[PDB]
Formats: sequence, C-alpha cells, structure tokens
Amino acid sequence: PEWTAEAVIEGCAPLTPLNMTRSIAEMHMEHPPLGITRFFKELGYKIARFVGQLIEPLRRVLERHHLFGAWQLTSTTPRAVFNIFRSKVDRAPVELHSHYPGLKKMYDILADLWLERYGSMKRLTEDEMASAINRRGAMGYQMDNRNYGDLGAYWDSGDWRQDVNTFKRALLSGTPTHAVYNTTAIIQYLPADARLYELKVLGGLHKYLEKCGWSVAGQGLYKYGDRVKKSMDATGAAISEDVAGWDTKISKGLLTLESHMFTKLAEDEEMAREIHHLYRLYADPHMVVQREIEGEVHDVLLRGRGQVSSGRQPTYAANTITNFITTTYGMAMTLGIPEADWPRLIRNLTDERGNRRLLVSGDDKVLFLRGDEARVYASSAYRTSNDMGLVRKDMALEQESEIIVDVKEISFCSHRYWPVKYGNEIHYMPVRDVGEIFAKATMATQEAWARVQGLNMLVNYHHIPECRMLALAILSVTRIGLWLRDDLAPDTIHALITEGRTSGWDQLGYVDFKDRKGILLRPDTSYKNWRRDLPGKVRQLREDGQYKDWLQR
Amino acid sequence: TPEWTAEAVIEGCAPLTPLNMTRSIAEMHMEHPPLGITRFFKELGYKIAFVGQLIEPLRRVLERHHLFGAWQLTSTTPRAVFNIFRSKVDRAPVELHSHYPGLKKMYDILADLWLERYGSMKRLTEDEMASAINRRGAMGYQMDNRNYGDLGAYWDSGDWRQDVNTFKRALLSGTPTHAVYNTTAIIQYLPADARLYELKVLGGLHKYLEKCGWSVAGQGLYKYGDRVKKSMDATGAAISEDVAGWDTKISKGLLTLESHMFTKLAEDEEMAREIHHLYRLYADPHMVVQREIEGEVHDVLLRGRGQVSSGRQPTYAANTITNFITTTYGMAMTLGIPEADWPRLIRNLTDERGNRRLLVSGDDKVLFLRGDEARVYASSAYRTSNDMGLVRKDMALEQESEIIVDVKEISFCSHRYWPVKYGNEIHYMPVRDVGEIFAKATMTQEAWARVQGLNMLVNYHHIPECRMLALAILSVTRIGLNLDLAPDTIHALITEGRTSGWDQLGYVDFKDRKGILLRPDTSYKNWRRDLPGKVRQLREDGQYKDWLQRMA
Ligand SMILES: [Se]
Repeated sequence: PEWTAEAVIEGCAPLTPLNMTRSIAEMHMEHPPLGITRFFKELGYKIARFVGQLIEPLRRVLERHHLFGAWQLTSTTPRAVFNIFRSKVDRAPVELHSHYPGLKKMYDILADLWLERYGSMKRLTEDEMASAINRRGAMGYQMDNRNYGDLGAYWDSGDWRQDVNTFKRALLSGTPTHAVYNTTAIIQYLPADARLYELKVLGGLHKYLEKCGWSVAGQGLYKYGDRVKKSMDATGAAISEDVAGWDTKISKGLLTLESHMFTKLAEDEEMAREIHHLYRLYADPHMVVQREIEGEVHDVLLRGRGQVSSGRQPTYAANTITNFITTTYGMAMTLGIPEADWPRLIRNLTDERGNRRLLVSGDDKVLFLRGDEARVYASSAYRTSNDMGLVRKDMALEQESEIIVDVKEISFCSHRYWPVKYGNEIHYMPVRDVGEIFAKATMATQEAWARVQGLNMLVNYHHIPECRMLALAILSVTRIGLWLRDDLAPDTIHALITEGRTSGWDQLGYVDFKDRKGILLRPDTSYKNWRRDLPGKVRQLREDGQYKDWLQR
Repeated sequence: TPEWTAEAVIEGCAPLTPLNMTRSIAEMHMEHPPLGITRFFKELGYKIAFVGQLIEPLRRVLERHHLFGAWQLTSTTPRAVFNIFRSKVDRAPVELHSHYPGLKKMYDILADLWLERYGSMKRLTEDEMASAINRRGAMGYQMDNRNYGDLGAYWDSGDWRQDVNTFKRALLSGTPTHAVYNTTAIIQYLPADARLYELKVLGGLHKYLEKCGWSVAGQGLYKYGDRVKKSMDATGAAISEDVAGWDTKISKGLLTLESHMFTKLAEDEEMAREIHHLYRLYADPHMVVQREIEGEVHDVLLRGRGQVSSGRQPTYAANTITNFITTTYGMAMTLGIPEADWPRLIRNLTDERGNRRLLVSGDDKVLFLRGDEARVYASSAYRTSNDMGLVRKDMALEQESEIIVDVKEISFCSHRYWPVKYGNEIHYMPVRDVGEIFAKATMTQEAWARVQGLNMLVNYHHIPECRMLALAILSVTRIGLNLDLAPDTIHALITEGRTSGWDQLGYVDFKDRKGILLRPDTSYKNWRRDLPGKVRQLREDGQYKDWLQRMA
C-alpha cells in the first residue's frame, strides 16, 4: 500500500519505471486484486536411484545427528508458497539513509580501478554464453507455448538469437516484452529469452571479479581454505556476519548505484543504455506468485520496489560487488579512514596488501582485520549496516560482532576450513555437515548426473573419509562412457591443490580421526556396517554397462 | 661411403636399436639423392634452400689486449657451416673398447645411491617446465608453418599440451614424428614440441645433481670458487683437463649406459619406456645441415651414430653425469681402487668426505687429489680416456697431466677464482678475460641489457670495470621493465648476510688488474670520465636512477 519516498542520489541516472502494460498483459490476469500484502502492490490475479540407495544404510544416523533432512515437505502447497512470500519477501527495503554519497564514491573508485587496469566491459560472446547457461533452466510462462523443453533445447535451436534482439528492442523503447518475473519454491526468474539477454549484457562482470583478491570468482572450493588462511595470517582477527534475507533487503537506491557503476564500465554508449534499461526493470520488479484461498489456486501479480531476484545470472556478480562496497564502506566509516585514502584502500583490498582483507561471494563475506581494528569494528560497525536495513541474522540489532581468532572457526561459502596434509604440504579444505553434502549429492541421465556428483565429491571432499568412499562407490556403480573425466586420477587432483608437487592415492590426506565428529560422521557401528556392505551393494545396482572397481583405493 | 665400425654389445643393458625414421625423414621434404662427401655421417638426401654504446670507448683496448673481437659484426656463410661440421662433428665416436662393464657398475652404483637417498624420478610439472624453458627458443622447420613467434608464444598458447602427447604417442609406437634435428651456427635441436616432451621426461635429472657434492647444479657462479677452495683445501692438488669437442666424442655405447641408468631412475614402467625410446632417438641422430656447392645452397639431411646434441635440455644433466662417471672410473682404475670400494668412493665424492674430490659441470671437470695420487693419475690416467676416444684438447695423446697446486690456477666453468675480502671474510670469486665478459653482455632489448646489468653486478662486482659498467647499465635502463637490487641481496648470497653495504663489497687487488683484467690506463680513465655524460645522452623518456654514485 504505502511506500516511502525514494532516495535522491546525486550524480546518478534514476531508475524510472518502464511502461509495463505490454508485459503485464502477457500474464493474462482475470480478477481484480485482493491486496493482502504489506509492501508489494497486488495488481490482479488469475485462477491457476544411484546415490540414494548407496547411502540408505546411513540415512537414519544422517537424519538424527546431521542435517540430512527427511523433513522436506516435498510439494510446497500454494498456501505455503504465499506464506513464505509474505514473511520473507514482502518487506519494504530501507530507501532513506545518509550513506549514498559515501557508497557512490566507492562504487566510482572500484569502477575506476577496473577501467584503469583491465579496460571496458564487452557483451558476452556466444561461446562464453554457451558455457554459462543452466541448460536445466525453465522457459517461463511467457514462452511455454513455443514448446521447448528447457534452456539447453531452446539454445540448441538457435531461435534465441531473434528473441533476444526482439527483447532488446522492446526494452530500449520503454515498453518491454517478457519483463514479468516467474516464481518457484521463493526463486524469481524472467523467461528464458530475457535471461540470455541479461547474461549477454551483464555477464562480463564475472571477468573483473576474477581479477580481485577479495573475490573467489572462478576458483574451486578447494582453493578457498588457503585464501582464508592467507588473509588470516596477514591480520589475525575475522568477522563473519550473515545478513537475514540479503536479497530482500537491497534497496532501489543501491540498485541505482549498481546501474551507475555498470554503465560506467560499458564499452559503448548503447550498451550503457541497455544496462540502464535492465535496471529500470530490476528496480520495479513485477512477479507472479501463487496463493490459495477457499480451495482456489491463484496466480497473483504483485509489484514491488527494488529488491534482488533469485534467478538472474548477473545476481551473483552484482551481489558480490555490492556486498564488497557496503562492507568496505561501513568498515572505512567505523575505523575513521579518510576519504582521501579510500582509493588506496580499495586498491590494497583488491591486491591483497596491507593488514585488512575481505573475501566476498554473493551475500557471503569475511572481514579480516588486526586485533585493534577488529575491536573497533565489532563495537559499532553494525550501526551503518542497520541504517541501510542490512540487518544481521540471528543477532540482536545492536549486539557487538563476534571476533574470530581461530582460522578453523571461520565460515565462508557455507563451509569451515581445516588443515589437511598433502605429503609435506598443508592445505585448508572445506568441511560442512555431511548430511548437507550427502543431501546435495542425491537430491539438490540420472546415472549420468550421479557420476558427476561422484567426480565432484572425490575432488572436493576426499579428506572426509565417508565422502571419499561414497564418491568411490558412486564411481564404481556408474558406467563408463556417459576438467573431471572417466580417467580422473589423483594427478588431476594434486594439480588443483599443490600444482603437482604431490602425487598418488597415498598423498591425498584425511582429516584427523579426533575431529570425525559433530559435522562429520562418527565412525560407529552404522558406519562400519555401511563400509563393510559397500562392495556388496555396488554389485547389486550395476546394470548392463561396463564398470571399474574404485573402492580398492 | 662411410663404413661404421661394429657397435658395442654391453651386457645387462637394453640396446638402443634405431627407430623407424621414415615419417620424420619425410617431414624434411628432401628432393635429391645424396652427394656423400662426409667421412662419418651418412647423407640421405638434400634439398635446395645500450650495453654496446656504453663500452664503445673501450672497443680499441678490448680488441687488442683482450678477447672481444667485433661483436655481432659477422655471420656464417653456408659453405662455412659445412666446413665447421665436416671438421668438428663428422668424426666417428670410439665405440669399441673394454671399459663398458666397469662403467656400467658405477652407473649402477650412482643410480642405486640416488634411489636409496632421494627416491624415484618424476616428470616435471607444468610450473617446473615453465620456469626452465627458453622463451626466445626456435620452433624448428617442422613447426614454422604454425606461425608461432617463439617458444614462449608456443608455451603460453597451451597448444603444446596435445602436441607433446602426440609426440609421445608417435615415439612410443616406434615411428616418431618431428624426430629430425635442425641446426644453426653447430647447435642441433629438435622442434619445439619435442624439446618440451624431452624436458618433461628428463628434466628431473637436475634435482638429483643439486644434492651431489660434485655438482654445481642450481648454484650461482658466486659459489663456485669457495667450492674450489674447499675441495683444494681437503686435497692439495688438482687436474683440470678439457676434452676436445666432448659432445662429438660420446659414443652410442655410453648413451646405452645413460639410458640404462635413467630408466632405472624412472618411477613407473611407462616412464622407463619413454626414456629408452628417447635414447633410441638420441643414439640414431638425423639432422639437417646447410652447405653450398656451385653457388647453390643445400639443406642436407645426415645420419650419424650416437653422439650428443647441445640444443637438448637434458643434455647438460646427462653430460655432467657421464663426465663424472667416466672421470671417476678412470681415476679408480689408475689409482688401483678395487671394485668392492667403488660404492664408498662414489658416496664419498657425493658427500665431500675423503681425500678425493670432483667438481663437474657439463664437459668441465676438476679432479682434486692428494699430491701422491695426483702424481700416479697424471702419468697414465689418459690411457683409459684415450681408449674411449675422450682425447684431451691441445695436448699430445700421452702427455702426462698438468698437476695444479695453486688454487687460483684452477680453471672451471671458464673462470679462475681469486680471494676477495668481504668485510672480515674471504670468498673466492670468478675472474676471466673481461673481453669475454663484456662480449657476453653485448623493448626486450632494454629489458635484456638491464638483466645483464643486474647479473654483472651480482657476479662480477669485485672487478672494478665490471662493477662500473653494470652500474652504468642500471642508470640508463628504465624502471619497471619485464625482467630494486641492493647490496643486502648480494651479501645474502655470499656471506649469508654477515656483511653489509656497498663498502663491504670487495675488489680485486690493484696489482692484479692486468692480463685478463683491464689495466686502468688512459683509455680506462677517460671511459670512466665520460660515463655519466654517456648515461645522460642515452636516456629515453623512462624513469631512471643514478647508480655510478655507489663508487666514484
Ligand atoms: Se575410502
């Protein structure tokens, strides 16, 4: 119903709403709006086998002492879909605060460092686009009638070349086609022709992130732990605070600074107008979310103001940049760093020099500081993020930050990092609750998709014994011939970790036996019987194809 | 029509039987039948066709009183290349002699010692390769059509990854691709993909040598004199004898022992097959040399048997191993050391214990012995090396060896070594004819010159004219090229940081500044006089620093 006024950000082109009458009509609303949301404006509504068996003998201890989670409601009813929307998404971002000129100055600094060092940003190419799509992606309501199976099918047909140009021409006129977000359970995504356009236009942001020492873009999970140890060694204190529902809290004001920075990176004038028009869409999101009232399912069209959508490929790069800026800003403000040193500050963070480091990935971030500046930051830095509504999760509003002094306690990208011996080298490797690893590996071509999880798990989680054995069991049960290949050997793994200074199955280390507790499986009777029965269990599932014995390693 | 002698059949060793060279020979595009005017090689066919300006005031003195010549002022006509080759390379190695059983035992003893102590040998990693290749290296005729600029452009492209596997797979099949040597003026080399493969397979030999007390592998030249003094201090006499054209005299029989030894070092059986197949190539060398007859330039494909090519990355490591084994075998035989003590002898030479010491680098060797055993070695040890054709350069066949008793008379790696005082320490530093030093040092051009400036300052600061030129080079080249050095780095290399400053970097004595070193006469003083102005005259738009201030 009643929105606050927007912020007036000097020096920035405003994200004026586009003419959405064409895109709204493609959704085919029938009935007037009910209006039961507190921030979103309703405009109208219309009437609507391999990994699992391999881990089944471990399922009971995984449900009881770990986060396997058989408590998945499977089908999210339309009533539950709307309930999640109303509690998590239907909340007004904080638009009015006094930090935009400071934040803008830092967006400008980062943009200038990037142009100075690496030049202007280009649209993605077809091969760069081809390597980045989720071929399993959905088509969207506005394009189901064209009958493609998914994104990969619609990509292979080459029909996207004309839809993307059609989408681009409609967007640049001010009256876009296919501009209304679809939702699933809340994941928000535009139709597939819109997603290839925004991937082509903004996909280059990832390239800059590959050059920044405070980003992990284009690095394997196996590289993260040493980066955490490296940053911790140069500082000694870390602050890792998650924000509750980060996507839902980004303001239209911050999106304006995002658009302003990205247009500044555009190589030509037209590309800048494309980026700007994409953000006119983003800051004025229209989406269709299901409800259920009196046994009747509705598709509900709702209008919001400037949040961040789940299923846009640029979101990761965009969230990563904005999380870095806002964190460095609040940090610089709290520590009293003068504006004149802000260029050196961003430069140093990018180059990993000095005694302050950041690691940022999406809404996930770790701030590294010396002991004295950590205490200063911990006592008051929350005041600035609270002004912008970036409220920290599971903490009281004004609780002082927890200061981490043990590198094994630093959580980042949902993992902690422990030292694992590789020959005479030590490298920090990821650990999380093995229920979560196993849950992803089995839910989150079925024999084809299973063999990827086995290849994934062996490279990334070989130091967790149960993860190596499930990986070797997956590889023994999936058939041959369906960076990591059928010929995946330790030499491939040692090159990723130690650049080939180690070799052989013998030099792939494990975690200490004492720490195989808590998040990892305690080696108990259920574990021993799983291991004892594992070779017998790989033989009963094998069918038809040719196979190799892996558990012997 | 050259008629080779019989080969040698060495017991216990896999023979280096020739490879099917048909495919690799066909890659050279030969057009005409052989002329056949070589005495040893068999012709198969033929086909048709900054620093400089800084030292210029010393050009006259360097050309008359030192070994400078007129650098980069002449090139070699094709007739001259073939004369060079016909005189130096076209000579049969000595394959038939009685020393192969004794030599194999020591090859076996050394291989067993390394395995026991340091484990098996692995192929180099991609970082290990990258940090050892010669980026300006040539591509080879068989690879010019791929339009790479040099080896670095080839390496940075990542196209080498499959070519090396393609080379590997052709080699192991017995019919290699790209196995014929190219030549330049005589340096011989395979195409760039082959040199990456052979560096990958055999590049690990270097790691073994860095652990041997008789090797200077992976040590800077600034460490050599102290090694010479330390070996001299433990012995009292030295014999330093150069072999004329060492590469041209290694036999196929000796290559069979090298291959035999390195296959034993391999960490798995397919590595062993790769090494042996590479030596099936080395022992059966095909190369293309130029010649000129009646005004017509030829590319002549020639086939020989079992000598050593220089444009091969493992050649250094292989040569110093064989140099050590043949020298250790000759000394043991001549001194009457029984076979049962050969394991301890090799171990002791590796550990720098006992009263016999060796220093080996390529074909350069110095044998350190007590005065008594030095007399025995000098009077007959040449018999054994003459038997293997390793004839000593510039001496009669049976001239007794020169016995050296003054540590400063010892030549090793083209240098002699004089004591230079660093604070209260003495360290032996390399000296040679400064005409050679300046000649060796004479875009990428400015970057290259500045590296010669940093190298010369590190290695030759004790030579005054060398320090001054290096400081001049450091003042005339920009800051920030693609190569901050201070004396704190130099002392760290020489005295482990026990000394410090410019004022503790020693000089040679004034009296010894003659002969090989420049005499500080009128040409020298005028050169020093005009150097600051020539430095300013040669500067271009970069950011420079003055270095001449660090002397006078
Ligand atoms: Se395992």
